[PDB]
Amino acid sequence: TGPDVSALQLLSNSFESVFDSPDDFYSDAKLVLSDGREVSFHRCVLSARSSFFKSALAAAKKEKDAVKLELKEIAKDYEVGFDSVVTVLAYVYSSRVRPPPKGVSECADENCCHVACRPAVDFMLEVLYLAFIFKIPELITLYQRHLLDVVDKVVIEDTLVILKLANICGKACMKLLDRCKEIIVKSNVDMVSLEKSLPEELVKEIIDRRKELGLEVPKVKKHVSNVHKALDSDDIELVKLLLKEDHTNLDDACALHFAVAYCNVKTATDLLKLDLADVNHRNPRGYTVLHVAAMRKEPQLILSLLEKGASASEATLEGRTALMIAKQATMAVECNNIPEQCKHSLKGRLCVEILEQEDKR
Amino acid sequence: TGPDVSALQLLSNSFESVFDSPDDFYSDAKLVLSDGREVSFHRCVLSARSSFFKSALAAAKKEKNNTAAVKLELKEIAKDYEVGFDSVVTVLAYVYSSRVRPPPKGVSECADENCCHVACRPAVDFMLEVLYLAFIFKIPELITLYQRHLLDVVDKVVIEDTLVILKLANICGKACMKLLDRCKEIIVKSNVDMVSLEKSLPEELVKEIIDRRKELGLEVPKVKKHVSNVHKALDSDDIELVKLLLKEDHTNLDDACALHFAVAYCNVKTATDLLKLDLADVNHRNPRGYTVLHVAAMRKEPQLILSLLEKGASASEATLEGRTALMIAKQATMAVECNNIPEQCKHSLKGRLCVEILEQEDKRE
Ligand SMILES: [Cl-]
Ligand SMILES: [Cl-]
Ligand SMILES: [Cl-]
Ligand SMILES: [Cl-]
Ligand SMILES: [Cl-]
Ligand SMILES: [Zn+2]
Ligand SMILES: [Zn+2]
Repeated sequence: TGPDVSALQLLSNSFESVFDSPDDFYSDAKLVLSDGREVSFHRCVLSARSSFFKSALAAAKKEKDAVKLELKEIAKDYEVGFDSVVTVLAYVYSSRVRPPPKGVSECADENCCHVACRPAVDFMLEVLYLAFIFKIPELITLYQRHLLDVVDKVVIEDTLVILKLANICGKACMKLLDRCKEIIVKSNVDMVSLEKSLPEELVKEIIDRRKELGLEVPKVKKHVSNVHKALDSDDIELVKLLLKEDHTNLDDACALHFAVAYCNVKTATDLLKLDLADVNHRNPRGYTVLHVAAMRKEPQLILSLLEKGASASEATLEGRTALMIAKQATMAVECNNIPEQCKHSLKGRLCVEILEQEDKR
Repeated sequence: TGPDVSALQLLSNSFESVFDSPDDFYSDAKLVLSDGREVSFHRCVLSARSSFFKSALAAAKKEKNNTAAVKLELKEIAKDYEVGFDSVVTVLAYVYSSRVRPPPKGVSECADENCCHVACRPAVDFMLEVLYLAFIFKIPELITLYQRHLLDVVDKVVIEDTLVILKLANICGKACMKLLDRCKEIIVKSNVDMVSLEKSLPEELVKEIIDRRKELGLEVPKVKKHVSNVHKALDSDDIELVKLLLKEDHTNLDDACALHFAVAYCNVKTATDLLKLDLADVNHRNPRGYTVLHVAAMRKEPQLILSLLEKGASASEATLEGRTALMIAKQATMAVECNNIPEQCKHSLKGRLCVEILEQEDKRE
């Protein structure tokens, strides 16, 4: 006849119990991440559920090598976390989508619903990349559906990273890739943002589609490009010599935004120590220098900007202030009950505390 | 809100493909049967699904390391009921994919083309083997499933097979209370001889059945003393003692069903000699309602059938349920034993021989 659900759920529960304690059920392989942590797993289960692991295990058994697999070697184009791998392996074992622990897929804004904020998008990106590398089509489709449902609410700067990973996944994520391309074309993303966030192929494709649809594709000023290249090389004296000609201004070139977004901390610091640019100036996307400083999560940049008269009460076109951006850019792990817990870099927490201080000031 | 059926079905399909090709997915253990065949299985799957396998593998890993070096002897951990290979395959398929797999036709099927193979002996034997495997492996879902399978059928099974079903139900402990109680009720309701109970069931089971038969008002006749002497002389294979007991004129082989006893439970040569004495009616019917030819067909020994026919055995007689000796020999033998493929794991061919002898005798009406 058809399917018997009771036996299927019993099988799923037994295999999930196997995954929960793999050492009590004769685990014979280990998957080591790029950080240093490792997860124990069994060769048969993952050789059956995924073709990638079957091929990798058949290749590893040919050298007569307890088998360890470096995740940083097989999947090389995206640094995946630990909880994403745990979720993917839980689905591999029990056919059940295990939810992530609180904090990983959640930001530091208690007002944020954690649906479209950056930590959740990053977790979904990691899980989708893992499902693509492991060649699990159901997980691929499910998480592509998730990102397609949420992408209309995520900010454009994160949609750029979503488009990047969608192109990384090739033809397996056609829907998400085309949707992100359409969203980026319809929006007013700077050419510098596209150049520094996307490979040359994507930039050329988006520019061709923008010029084909008759959209606004303005060229870059040559002298402004010279100032940008001078800033990218950390040559402040070159910026001084370029400004001596008075052909360009740091406000019309958004040199502060560029230095805060992409350049080094010391380069932006030395550029600010000259005082030849409006600190509260905006950009074609509507962000001020403090907003980009919040997006970068560098405490010294925010501090030096506040010591220069940066107004922190100004909002973006979407209604987000610098504190909101800083909270929604950091995950909740870095701001909760003060345990050790990997720690990562407490730079985002420092930025959040700086901006919360400036709030009540 | 609800279980995901597609993901669970894909999981079951993947693990069924694992079971169908264990060596392709790094099998690390081998279950060897009593005959000598091997089934390659993985330790993790059976340690998860079966608590028995987990407890056994935790102790087996104490001693033991090269290439697929873990072996489990089924003849030792079972050691209470000889289990075939197809039933083990079915149980392992349910362990891996959580779905029941029907055995190849012939294991649970008899050689009678008119039989529906619902209650014949091969089907009952396969059900009992799978039930015993589920009991030993500690799987309650399979236990209940096959208990219900046997319970729905037991009312249409011949009582002599109900004896074996009750034996297994007693073996399987309290995990088959319904089956055991129903089988005990069926046995005490019928008029099964005390000798058959003694030779087919343990002492405590026979004592319980006799106690309930006595307390329920049903008659339990006293075992005739001299008949017991004849039965004991036949069981020890002393035809001279049987001759001495018959020389006292106090006994009669027909009144004791000595031919039935010798054909059912004694050796071939003892029954042959007792038949050569020519001191008993060959077509005599026992209290159960069977003739000596029916008992010979149940025993599946061709020499006894030939010696019976050469002595005057009528093959056209039927039992209480309407079965002739040919139909009994058909429904008692597996269908694979009479197939057009003798190299399919050779088995005793005495059943096919008896069936064909009775078919040839039936052709000369
Ligand atoms: Cl809250
Ligand atoms: Cl809000
Ligand atoms: Cl929200
Ligand atoms: Cl962001
Ligand atoms: Cl059997
Ligand atoms: Zn959030
Ligand atoms: Zn049958």
